[PDB]
Amino acid sequence: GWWNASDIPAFDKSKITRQLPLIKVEGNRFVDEQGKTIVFRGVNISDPDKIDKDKRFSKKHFEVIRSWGANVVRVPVHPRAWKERGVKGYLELLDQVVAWNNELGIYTILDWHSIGNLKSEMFQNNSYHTTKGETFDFWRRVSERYNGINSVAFYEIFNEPTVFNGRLGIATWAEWKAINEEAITIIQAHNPKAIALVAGFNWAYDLKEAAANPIDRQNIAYVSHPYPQKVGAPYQANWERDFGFMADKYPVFATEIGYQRATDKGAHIPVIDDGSYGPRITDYFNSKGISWVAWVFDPDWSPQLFTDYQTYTPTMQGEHFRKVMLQDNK
Repeated sequence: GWWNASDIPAFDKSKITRQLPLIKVEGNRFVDEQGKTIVFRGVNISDPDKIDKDKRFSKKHFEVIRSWGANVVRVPVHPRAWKERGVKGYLELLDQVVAWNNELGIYTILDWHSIGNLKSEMFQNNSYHTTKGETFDFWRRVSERYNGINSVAFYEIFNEPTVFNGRLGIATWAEWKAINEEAITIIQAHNPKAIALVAGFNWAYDLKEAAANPIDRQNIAYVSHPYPQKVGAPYQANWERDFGFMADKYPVFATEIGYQRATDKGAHIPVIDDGSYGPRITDYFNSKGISWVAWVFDPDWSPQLFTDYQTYTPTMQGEHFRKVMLQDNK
């Protein structure tokens, strides 16, 4: 696969005609280069490999995102699509997403979208399977190719670390910290402005162990994926204990949030909720200045933000997150 690729052309610079403001981390916030705080609220697209097989891979899908008010889009690269298109075929799609977002004024998070315990090579299922060699190779190639484009601002090293109570083996936070430090050294040696987003365990929900022993690099932020059934009621005090307290010292990006009713298409734990989670969590994130990205701007993967590609009509969570982005993004 990745170890057999070559003759990969460089990013075509004529696809881009403007530079967005450079974002950096200062203490617990993201800031632009006048020092103004920016909070990002946007959406995950489905994998570009899926949008292309649906024949919807065109700038007009991303213009609909811009009309919902998003100021960031997260792109979940699944290791299985990266192997099946191959490095050169997948970078053809990824370079077009980066150029479309850039021309629309929207920042990109590149997400290596695997779930499980990368150190022992045990994953939630065979679709997320990858290795440390392939993961570091992916980060080396994208940090080198998008270096210099300020709109590719965030590199989310590995979507959802989890050992599932031991079913996926053993990984301490100390060992996971050393792997993310090495991934961050690779990215910052190619792209000195990159901000890396690092996650903890329990499917990227917990930041308590990270706070006790933080990553030893600069320009980084921490992730949480506080879906509605990760914890029960008093929700805000449980969220604050598990990850929101970290937002007093480092920026926290909740790179997946989302919810739908028990009877909705593909509904599964932990995304099931009656509807009060949406206002409760975006108010909680406004109280703490936490950035977030809703999952997922697709009509098939669950929970859906819209019902079909003919109309892009928002679902129940889609209507709430779109209203909050149009109102609160600055």
